[PDB]
Amino acid sequence: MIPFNAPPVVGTELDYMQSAMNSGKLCGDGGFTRRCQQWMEQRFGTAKALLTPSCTASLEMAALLLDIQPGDEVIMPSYTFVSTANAFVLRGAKIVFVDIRRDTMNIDETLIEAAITDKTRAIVPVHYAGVACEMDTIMAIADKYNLFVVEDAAQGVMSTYKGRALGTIGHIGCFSFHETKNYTAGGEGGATLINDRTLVERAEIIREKGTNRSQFFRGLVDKYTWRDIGSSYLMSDLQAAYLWAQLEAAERINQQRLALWQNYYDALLPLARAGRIELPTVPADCGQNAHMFYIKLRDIEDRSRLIAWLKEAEILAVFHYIPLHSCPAGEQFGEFRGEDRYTTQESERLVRLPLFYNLSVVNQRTVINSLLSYFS
Ligand SMILES: [Cl-]
Ligand SMILES: [Cl-]
Ligand SMILES: [Cl-]
Repeated sequence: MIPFNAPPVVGTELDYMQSAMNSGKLCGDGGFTRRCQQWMEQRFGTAKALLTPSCTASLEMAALLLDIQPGDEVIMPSYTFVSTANAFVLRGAKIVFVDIRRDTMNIDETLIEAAITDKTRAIVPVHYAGVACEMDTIMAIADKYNLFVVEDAAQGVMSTYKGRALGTIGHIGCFSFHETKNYTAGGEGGATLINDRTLVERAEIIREKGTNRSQFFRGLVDKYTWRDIGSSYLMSDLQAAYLWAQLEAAERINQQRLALWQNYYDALLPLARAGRIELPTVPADCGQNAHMFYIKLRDIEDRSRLIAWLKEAEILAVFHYIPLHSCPAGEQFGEFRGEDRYTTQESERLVRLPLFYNLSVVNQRTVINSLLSYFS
């Protein structure tokens, strides 16, 4: 049985976790947390990297960091994971959905400005499949209207846009280390990346349960106190040690996934040039991370038939997002501005193929040959 995903395994995780257990300090903000956060700061360039329990928690932390208030409007795609919306609705935001581009399934940057109102406070681009949104256009829009930009870079660890690491471009960026993403912190995890230097101090306060604890450890105050509403956005140092093993192998993993990605593209390009399917687009300025390999079929019937075909060959391929805006909570918490030209239509024909670090070359060729048989 060929699964859709298997978590990355590097072969050093156990050793690093054992080392963490030898230190006797497994709670958050430990030695391996510092190592991972320093690595992201050094290699990606953010002002502060902060490990969290999940990308969901990182997104919630960003909404709280931005002091989102009831009635504030947050612009985001409808074609994204539910947590992108929840994080802001939890702070009372109304969600303003904007259609996606057909070529990359990312929010259409040429549609964001038309959705801005005097209540708009932030824009949340989602880098679908590790392919960056058109960030220069989005930052220019946000600066013209004095909006925060929050990157949902859950799928974009090691991705770049014009040489810049995804997650370091907006004011705040969020990573996911769930076992289905490129790197995993032992099953679950996330990171908030603070790129606006004026937000670092507040980020440290809300992450530390609303206290100026980090400021006390720095020696700037005699004692710390409860000074704001906060939460606990901490990863265990056990999970940070698992993550470190993976981050130490960051390029190894990235290069393996990219090579696998390119075998899919080579094999399926003829079916695309014949117009039977559509393959992913990777715009010139975008350095992808092979988070997924998706294809688009004619419609949901074509998609369903291919998935059930692959299932009968014991290959697990899956579709992705259902548009948030036409879900019951989406109609309650948000509105879709402008026409839904591509969000529903394109979501209904997209299928994702098995892709993961340890996917064998033999299993991959089995997937390819089953696909070719279906279209033959
Ligand atoms: Cl601003
Ligand atoms: Cl097509
Ligand atoms: Cl085969």
